[PDB]
Amino acid sequence: LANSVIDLIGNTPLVKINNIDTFGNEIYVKLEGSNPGRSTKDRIALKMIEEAEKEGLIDKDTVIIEATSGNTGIGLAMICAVKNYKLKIVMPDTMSIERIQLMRAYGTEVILTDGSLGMKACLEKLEELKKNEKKYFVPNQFTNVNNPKAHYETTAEEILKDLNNKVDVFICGTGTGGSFSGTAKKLKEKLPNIKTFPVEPASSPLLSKGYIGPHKIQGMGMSIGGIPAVYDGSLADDILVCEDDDAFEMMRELSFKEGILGGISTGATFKAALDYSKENADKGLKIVVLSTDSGEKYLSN
Amino acid sequence: SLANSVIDLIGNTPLVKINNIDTFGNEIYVKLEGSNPGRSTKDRIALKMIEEAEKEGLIDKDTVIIEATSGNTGIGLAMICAVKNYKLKIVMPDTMSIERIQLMRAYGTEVILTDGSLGMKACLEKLEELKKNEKKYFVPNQFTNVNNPKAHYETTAEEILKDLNNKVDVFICGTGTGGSFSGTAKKLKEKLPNIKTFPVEPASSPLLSKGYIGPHKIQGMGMSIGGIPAVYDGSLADDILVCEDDDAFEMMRELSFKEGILGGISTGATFKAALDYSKENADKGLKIVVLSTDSGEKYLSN
Ligand SMILES: Cc1ncc(COP(=O)(O)O)c(CN[C@@H](CSC[C@H](N)C(=O)O)C(=O)O)c1O
Ligand SMILES: *N[C@@H](CSC[C@H](N)C(=O)O)C(=O)O
Ligand SMILES: [Ca+2]
Ligand SMILES: [Ca+2]
Ligand SMILES: [Ca+2]
Ligand SMILES: [Ca+2]
Ligand SMILES: [Ca+2]
Ligand SMILES: [Ca+2]
Ligand SMILES: [Ca+2]
Ligand SMILES: [Ca+2]
Ligand SMILES: [Ca+2]
Ligand SMILES: [Ca+2]
Ligand SMILES: [Ca+2]
Ligand SMILES: [Ca+2]
Repeated sequence: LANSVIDLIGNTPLVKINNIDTFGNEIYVKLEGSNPGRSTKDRIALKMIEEAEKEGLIDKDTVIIEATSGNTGIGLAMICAVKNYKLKIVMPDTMSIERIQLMRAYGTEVILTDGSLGMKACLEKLEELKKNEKKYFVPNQFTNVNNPKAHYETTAEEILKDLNNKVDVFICGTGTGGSFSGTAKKLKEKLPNIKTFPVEPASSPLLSKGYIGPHKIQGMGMSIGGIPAVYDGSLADDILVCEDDDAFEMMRELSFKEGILGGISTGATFKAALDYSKENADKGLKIVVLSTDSGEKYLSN
Repeated sequence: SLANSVIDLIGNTPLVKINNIDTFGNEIYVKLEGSNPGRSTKDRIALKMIEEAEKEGLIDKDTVIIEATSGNTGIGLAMICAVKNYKLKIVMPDTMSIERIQLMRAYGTEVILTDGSLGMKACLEKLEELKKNEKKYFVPNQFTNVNNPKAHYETTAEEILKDLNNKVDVFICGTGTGGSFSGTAKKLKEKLPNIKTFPVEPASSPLLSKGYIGPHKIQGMGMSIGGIPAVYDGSLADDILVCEDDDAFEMMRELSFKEGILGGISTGATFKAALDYSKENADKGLKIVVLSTDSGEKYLSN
């Protein structure tokens, strides 16, 4: 028995790739779309809220407010439904309408900004929204240690346990950098020889080239006006990238060939991993790819 | 949770207690079949129908799988056929949530549509035409295949028994084929002879309770093949429960608002029928299990 959907967060499956040629290495996909809120962000939503509760920062009528590209808003929305907290989310208009559908299904209010101004514009609008709230809590996934700490405590430990401490490579898409950084931190503490790589959009190559641009790999990319504090670049063994169309194409390869329905970033992260496997062919590596969310919310895309 | 393929994620779904919505002094647990990798309970029947036909020698590498579905059986078949590399053709009514066609095509399915006004009967009739154009095929036929109710008899029911440590007073399940109701209820009544088991049908298509059909919006539920499906076993029904379209939508919304459970329209219908039952039997401490057939994401566009 689960006492609520909160008890279903985490413990997500790790699935082997069987039909796609992975070049003499084994690739496993950790399916964070299996979380009740359908993304890895259920983990950080829960930890940011639960630690804030313990620190006395959240009363029953505290309005939670967060800037998000969608999934952190959804995770927060589901958790706030269970906890009976009021949530307001600021997000860009460029993101999939299904993200909005999902947040509103849980009773969350959504405020929209111009997506051509990036997540920076979301954060600016959030400052305006604070002025009208008597009592609020901003989790701030861009700075909150409990974003990467969630992954350090659960996501990484699950990877280690399911693969019996035999993991050679971990590859993960980045937006805040929290899932990459928290998970890689724990993996590296337990497995000193593991290689860990972040992925970013080829069209928004901030970490690899020093500049941003518009891209279509929803959830990935860094658009707050700098590298987020929760991204730990020292963990990156190299920066991997993926083009927009290649990410969409790989999303369909995974669903057609493996029955894995992941999001656009899953396509991006998996393409990057498969390219890595190919460059490192026939080594017998155990490679883990984080799939951040499920593909159902991208059918309109 | 290391899996060899997504097929290994089918089943072992969670039972969640209802905490925030008033349940009138009985305990209601929802079995979340939306946790399946294909997002519905139909993954269980897709797997068993395919695996049994494989063992029978009815599916070779080049056998085309052909099925009539309202969506979820097609999605479950599509996901499994993607892993197994079988060619799948699905016939569905054009009146269902348009996420269904997209989901199915994402897995490689060929989707053929029939006039929704004609119901599933039109889908089944269209299969006759598809069969003439194929050298090798297998039709799972969820409406007649005993491996539909047997999948639930074998897995769904056992998980309910295990998770509640054989303490189950009432089981309430929505119907379309009637397979999830009938297979689960059969097992439960074998192990617990005092358990009450109830199917739910749409109030505006009350075939079982009033002997006629009509239009309804509770996608996946209702019986529109031109009679009661062979896999429905009405001898298991302690009563027939119903739900109106508006109440099903209202309760779908209340579940997501108050419990963070995003179930489909039929989950709203089944849960509403369960709440009505629990109110009629208020404060008896009954342990009531409601099967949530699918998750709600595919309905949120309308
Ligand atoms: C979302 C949803 N809820 C309930 C059901 C009913 O489950 P059982 O079939 O009774 O185990 C379904 C099943 N959907 C089937 C079609 S059932 C027949 C049609 N409703 C009809 O004759 O009109 C499917 O996915 O094909 C379901 O999907
Ligand atoms: N996936 C996150 C957002 S990460 C940062 C964003 N991609 C950016 O452009 O800065 C979420 O909010 O769900
Ligand atoms: Ca306080
Ligand atoms: Ca609310
Ligand atoms: Ca160490
Ligand atoms: Ca190193
Ligand atoms: Ca390209
Ligand atoms: Ca199994
Ligand atoms: Ca009471
Ligand atoms: Ca045999
Ligand atoms: Ca195929
Ligand atoms: Ca095909
Ligand atoms: Ca009514
Ligand atoms: Ca809608």
